[PDB]
Amino acid sequence: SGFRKMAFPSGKVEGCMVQVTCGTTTLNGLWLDDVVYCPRHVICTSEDMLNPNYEDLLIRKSNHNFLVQAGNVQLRVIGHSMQNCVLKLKVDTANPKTPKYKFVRIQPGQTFSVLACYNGSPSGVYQCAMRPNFTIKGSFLNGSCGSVGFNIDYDCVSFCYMHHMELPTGVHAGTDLEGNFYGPFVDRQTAQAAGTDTTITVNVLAWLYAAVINGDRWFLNRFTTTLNDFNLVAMKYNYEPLTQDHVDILGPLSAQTGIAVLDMCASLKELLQNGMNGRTILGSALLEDEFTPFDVVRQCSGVTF
Amino acid sequence: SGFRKMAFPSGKVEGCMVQVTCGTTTLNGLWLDDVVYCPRHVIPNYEDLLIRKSNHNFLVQAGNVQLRVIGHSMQNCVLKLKVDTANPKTPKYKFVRIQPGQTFSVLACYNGSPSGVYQCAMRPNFTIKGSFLNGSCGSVGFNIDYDCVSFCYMHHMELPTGVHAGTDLEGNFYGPFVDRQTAQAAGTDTTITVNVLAWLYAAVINGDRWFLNRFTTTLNDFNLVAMKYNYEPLTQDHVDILGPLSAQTGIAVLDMCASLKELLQNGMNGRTILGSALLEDEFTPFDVVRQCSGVTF
Ligand SMILES: CCNS(=O)(=O)N1Cc2ccc(Cl)cc2[C@H](C(=O)Nc2cncc3ccccc23)C1
Ligand SMILES: CCNS(=O)(=O)N1Cc2ccc(Cl)cc2[C@H](C(=O)Nc2cncc3ccccc23)C1
Ligand SMILES: [Cl-]
Repeated sequence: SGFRKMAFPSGKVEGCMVQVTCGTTTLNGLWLDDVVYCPRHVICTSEDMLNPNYEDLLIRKSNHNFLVQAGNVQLRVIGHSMQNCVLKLKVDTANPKTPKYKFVRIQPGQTFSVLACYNGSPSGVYQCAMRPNFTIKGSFLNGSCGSVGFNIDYDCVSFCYMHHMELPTGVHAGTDLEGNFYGPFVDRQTAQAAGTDTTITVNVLAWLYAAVINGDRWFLNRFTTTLNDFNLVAMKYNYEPLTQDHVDILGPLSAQTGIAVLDMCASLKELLQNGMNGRTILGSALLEDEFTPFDVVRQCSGVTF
Repeated sequence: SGFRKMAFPSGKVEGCMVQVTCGTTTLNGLWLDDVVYCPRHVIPNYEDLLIRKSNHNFLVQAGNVQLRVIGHSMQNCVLKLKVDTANPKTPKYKFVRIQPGQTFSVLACYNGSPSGVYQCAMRPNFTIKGSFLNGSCGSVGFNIDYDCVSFCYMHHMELPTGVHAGTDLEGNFYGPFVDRQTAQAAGTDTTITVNVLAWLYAAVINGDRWFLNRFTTTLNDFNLVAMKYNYEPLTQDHVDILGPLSAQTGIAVLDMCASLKELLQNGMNGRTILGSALLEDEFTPFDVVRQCSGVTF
């Protein structure tokens, strides 16, 4: 019993965190095998950030301009290349702590653990989701750039996010591990604002199934809905459209609890209309959208209370 | 910017988790040096049950390696299994007993394999609102100060309300609980007042200031109001501990208490604080200072 925002154990990622320094800038890098991956903005000054020409800034650098520190050991850089918005620093030592890993690009609504780091040293781990507007609501201070997001399903680490910047609203933007940004963002100090965000509907539904599994049904009703009518109501509360893929994905939770997806959709419609009336659902007074259907199946029991 | 329920990096603890099997029961153990610590319920008259066991009855698995048990002893509600191999991954550590209101990270494990990490607090009723399934017994709670892991909790059981009970690493339970199948229940819980105030300061640091007001209160008047809303009494020690956050934001502790009093009597009126519609009490003053400063390990 219980339901917590749970992150993956971070040990496999901690053994990959390094500090990368280029001139006056210091940030974090991910050391996998003989390569250190870090945001390419490490080669920039604050002035450069308005309109940086990364190819022009990088051509002026040599291997020995990049200082890489792994714990108390200085790693020697023997090569460098840029791939999209990430810099790849070839080092002379392979990381002996390199786990089994993959680079995966996630979609909005997907969750992942973040190991927040400063000076190549991990400070904390938290769970979060890629918002529909492609930003993440993280907890990051100056020096956190290069911190990574990941999932560890079956001993293999899937790296999905590298932190690059904070937007004016306090939310965060970054790239996959191939350097492609999530969202219409650029690693440039320009007028960039997060788009209007929406609630991840399939995740709220997963979390309502988690409350049913843990023994709570106060929010259910005798009604059902069509998918179209549900979406017409959902859009009015800034909820993402629910697709047939989402309905298919919620199939296992529907069979475990005995509650049809469109019947849970009817209950969600009623919660949006009425609020919670002093009640909570899994210790929350708001509808929670940072647990995927997969996270609910992973954390919750296979036996409904 | 941002404010998340953040746990300590769990790597130093992951390298200590093992699987302990005794007969039909399988649970988790903590392998430090040549000793494996686990709940004694893995084997009730515990001395009578233990005397009938030999070292070879305890099967200990560390990854894919079987550890050999060469001795066993009981300390309160914790079983200590002497093994023939010292853990090469043993970190610098201490066993510490925490107080209600203090927070810690939990590395939830099943079959000696870590599955998740979350942050939680020791409630005033000595229970923890954790997330544990069958097989999680022996999962541990900890904090990190510099490079030293301070182990403060070992999971033993789930109470009828779905909350959890356990011991420090010396086997002493937190709360009036016993390790056995009998009628047990969590007492009426209260809100950790000093933690709610710390979270209000974290909100002000993050730009959420709508709840601030021109008013102040006495400590006595605040405690009379707080006792009515099932909030723990605020002591002068709590006021002293909130000193740094008060100087950083310019809001006196009793000035923030007047904000808390108004939130308790009138509610949030459709508003949120750090994305929450409830007053959050699982961040200590030290957790707020650490998350809004970037302390590393
Ligand atoms: C308010 C952030 N603007 S800044 O400090 O002037 N700035 C400009 C900038 C522009 C573009 C790119 Cl790719 C990076 C960056 C860096 C940047 O976003 N870093 C930071 C990242 N995450 C959290 C932070 C939390 C406080 C401060 C910096 C943080 C540095
Ligand atoms: C609901 C508890 N009843 S039980 O399963 O028969 N039971 C009785 C018991 C009595 C005394 C002690 Cl010290 C331990 C325990 C164990 C116990 O609390 N384990 C469990 C721990 N955490 C989460 C669980 C989530 C579902 C089930 C068990 C869980 C086992
Ligand atoms: Cl995905």
